[PDB]
Amino acid sequence: TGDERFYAEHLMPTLQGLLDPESAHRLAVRFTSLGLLPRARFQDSDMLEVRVLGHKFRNPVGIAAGFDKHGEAVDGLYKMGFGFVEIGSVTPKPQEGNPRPRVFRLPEDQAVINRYGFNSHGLSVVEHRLRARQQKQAKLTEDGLPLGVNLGKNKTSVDAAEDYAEGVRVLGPLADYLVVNVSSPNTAGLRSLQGKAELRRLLTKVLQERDGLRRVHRPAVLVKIAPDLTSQDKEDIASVVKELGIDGLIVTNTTVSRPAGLQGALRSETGGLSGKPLRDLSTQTIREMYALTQGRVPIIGVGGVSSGQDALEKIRAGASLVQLYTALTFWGPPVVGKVKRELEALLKEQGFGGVTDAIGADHRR
Amino acid sequence: TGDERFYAEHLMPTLQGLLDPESAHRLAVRFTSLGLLPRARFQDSDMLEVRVLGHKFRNPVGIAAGFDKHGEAVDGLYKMGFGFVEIGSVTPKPQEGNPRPRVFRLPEDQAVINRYGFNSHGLSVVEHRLRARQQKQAKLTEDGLPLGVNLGKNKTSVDAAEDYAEGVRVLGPLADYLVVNVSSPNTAGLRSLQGKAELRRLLTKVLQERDGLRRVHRPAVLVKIAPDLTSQDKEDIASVVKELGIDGLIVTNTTVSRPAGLQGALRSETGGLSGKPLRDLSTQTIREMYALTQGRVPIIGVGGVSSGQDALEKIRAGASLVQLYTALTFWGPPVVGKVKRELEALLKEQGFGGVTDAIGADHRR
Ligand SMILES: Cc1cc2nc3c(=O)[nH]c(=O)nc-3n(C[C@H](O)[C@H](O)[C@H](O)COP(=O)(O)O)c2cc1C
Ligand SMILES: Cc1cc2nc3c(=O)[nH]c(=O)nc-3n(C[C@H](O)[C@H](O)[C@H](O)COP(=O)(O)O)c2cc1C
Ligand SMILES: CC[C@@H](C)c1ccc(-c2nc3ccc(Br)cc3c(C(=O)O)c2C)cc1
Ligand SMILES: CC[C@@H](C)c1ccc(-c2nc3ccc(Br)cc3c(C(=O)O)c2C)cc1
Ligand SMILES: CCCCCCCCCCC[N+](C)(C)[O-]
Ligand SMILES: CCCCCCCCCCC[N+](C)(C)[O-]
Ligand SMILES: O=C(O)c1cc(=O)[nH]c(=O)[nH]1
Ligand SMILES: O=C(O)c1cc(=O)[nH]c(=O)[nH]1
Repeated sequence: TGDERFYAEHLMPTLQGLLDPESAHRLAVRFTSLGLLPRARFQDSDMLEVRVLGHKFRNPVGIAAGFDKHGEAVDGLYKMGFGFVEIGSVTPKPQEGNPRPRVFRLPEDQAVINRYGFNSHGLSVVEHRLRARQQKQAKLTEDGLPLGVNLGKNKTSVDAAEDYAEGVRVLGPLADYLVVNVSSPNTAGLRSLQGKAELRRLLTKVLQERDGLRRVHRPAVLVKIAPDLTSQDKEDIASVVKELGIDGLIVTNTTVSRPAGLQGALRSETGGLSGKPLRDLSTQTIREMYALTQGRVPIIGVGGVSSGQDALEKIRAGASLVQLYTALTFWGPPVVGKVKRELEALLKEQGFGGVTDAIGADHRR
Repeated sequence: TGDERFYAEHLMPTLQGLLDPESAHRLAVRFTSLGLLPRARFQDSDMLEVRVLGHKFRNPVGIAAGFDKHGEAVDGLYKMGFGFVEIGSVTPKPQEGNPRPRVFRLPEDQAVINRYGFNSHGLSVVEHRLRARQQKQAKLTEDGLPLGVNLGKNKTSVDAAEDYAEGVRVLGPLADYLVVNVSSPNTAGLRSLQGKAELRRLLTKVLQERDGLRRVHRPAVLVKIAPDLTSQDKEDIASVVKELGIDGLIVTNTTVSRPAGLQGALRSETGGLSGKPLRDLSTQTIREMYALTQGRVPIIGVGGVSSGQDALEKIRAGASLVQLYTALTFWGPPVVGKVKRELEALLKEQGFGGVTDAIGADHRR
């Protein structure tokens, strides 16, 4: 907590004052991958353990996709205290993404707007990087620290479904779960894959490919959705998920909306908005998807989590696990232990024996 | 905290299971007014004290209008640990309000929908009730526990401005601050008084009447606004407030919106929605009004506050004081001490010397 205060009040604001956010991002990935951070002090208690998606998670707090896009910092992220790590999005071929600048801080809103556009080292590079530590990961996974891989589509792809199928074939065998990212606001036409008929065709193909993998190399498949869906869109997704036996949902990606009240000078930049202004939009989307799937489909809740209260609100709304990203950029590494310690305190205060007991609790009130 | 858990987990859910919400409301007012609650244990520290609106507030946590509509429970509310009490809305003549049922719980959303329609004992009854304890209130106020009076308009009023003027004349001399409630979603035509030209005419008249009161009986005047305003509406309110020297704003009343994701069976009932689903809508409205008024106009922040984090988010967005109501209905009296204790902890954790230092802090980031 002295550490928490030092990072939040001194170190992070200073780094943000010195570097543009993309440079700071690159440096953070480098520092994390070199293990230069001291190992997090918080010791995960048994009440934080969750069993879902065919795996044990030592704690329910993960790092969201987009921080480690290319799988370079996975071990340093576990060292920070994350219960699970998701890398990506990874596209089949390497691609540069959008021209710079393409990421913007909104400090007054504790938010970020990004339009990276799936900058990716590509499947082949990431495959080799993961293969180099594959057995180390197998041990981590067995110890309750799973790895997720988030798949995207190349900008010039003439067949979206084949892009995702290729990712299943190449990175599926290296992942505990795969995410079909059909919700980036930064690749033209992508979010239209959330529509009923596309989504059914796409996910049938993804699931066929996944089912074709050898048993020990067969990941769970999750779909990551936008916070900007119509009620019709959400009903349709819920129906397809149940029809096909999709293993879970990630709720939500960034928003293309700009909520009333944003103060940052850069609020009108094109891109997806993340952080505090997204928080309750995400929570409400979790609540809706949990109800539509009858609580039978595991949800990873993401968007604006920066405290134990934020985490518990998403868990009570229906999330089995949560992720954060934007909070790390403002508060630094100590935010992980902060969220975990506050979550444990609140679980006890509200009479929950553990995280598992709190999942979807608001729906039973 | 054992008390907190008993109320939240046992007592309150049991009362809610036994009584319709209007009956429970009536019983709560009666019990509070009889002092039947034990006096709250939390001792207000100096870091919670705020000086604003020409008064000292021992702590920044108030009870919002609509709980004690007729000024029957003011002393019992201070006993609960509220730093200030707001009664009302009070209409010039007595009126029954809407037919029953007119209030609805949404337990799955931690929300309420109400359409009371300004049920009021009227000015004359409330005047006598306040006069009976006027000197007791003068001492409370001097000790840092001010009283606000919220004014409404009768359903059949042929002249809204004169309704508010009458309230200023009759209850102004008994109040530390008055609130011109132009934001009830439950009286036809009322919210149109938020428009620039009406509002200017109305508030000029209110301020003239207030200025006509003797110095020691001259209250601050605040305007309470909706969370459903357009950007144009908010710009216009900010402009009128500065043009006329209005003393403060109360942000916000209940919403006529129904955010995506509401789960309660009663979500489609007509009325204003309060509680958790309103929280971030309110916070964003505070953020916007603070910026539009350059931080020079005190804001009382209200909508979905049930924790110290909720309170601090509104303070950092620009609120000098906060109020709650809906949280009390789910968590009971211990929620007041809970909010205060958590707020104090968070202020220390974030390096604020006191509440005053945190006011509008997000705008300086
Ligand atoms: C800079 C940045 C890059 C991102 N890249 C990706 C990505 O490649 N794939 C993806 O599925 N989500 C991506 N996201 C979205 C996050 O995974 C997460 O859904 C979103 O930011 C909400 O969480 P937060 O508010 O905690 O940041 C990115 C977010 C940010 C801020
Ligand atoms: C049952 C009920 C009655 C209310 N009556 C009034 C009222 O008479 N005047 C008023 O200005 N606001 C009234 N409100 C609004 C509250 O003062 C407050 O602005 C709103 O409920 C948001 O706060 P909360 O989420 O903490 O309840 C009422 C709210 C509720 C739930
Ligand atoms: C790994 C070192 C710690 C101290 C660290 C953590 C996060 C950051 C950081 N990461 C970002 C990632 C993505 C984006 Br977009 C922005 C950042 C920023 C930033 O806001 O500049 C920071 C500081 C920098 C350093
Ligand atoms: C004053 C006694 C304490 C224990 C108490 C506090 C609040 C309530 C209460 N107040 C309400 C006020 C307005 C509305 Br609308 C509803 C309530 C409810 C309720 O949800 O039924 C309660 C329980 C009941 C008892
Ligand atoms: C036309 C060239 C396409 C190759 C794309 C390059 C890989 C993506 C760039 C990510 C940034 N990087 C970490 C390499 O510096
Ligand atoms: C036509 C009769 C108008 C008189 C209105 C009565 C006062 C408002 C009712 C509030 C409920 N009460 C607390 C009295 O039971
Ligand atoms: O690469 C990006 O632009 C990106 C992808 C994504 O899924 N979400 C996001 O906010 N940005
Ligand atoms: O009496 C009511 O109906 C009422 C008034 C008000 O200002 N706000 C509200 O939600 N209800």
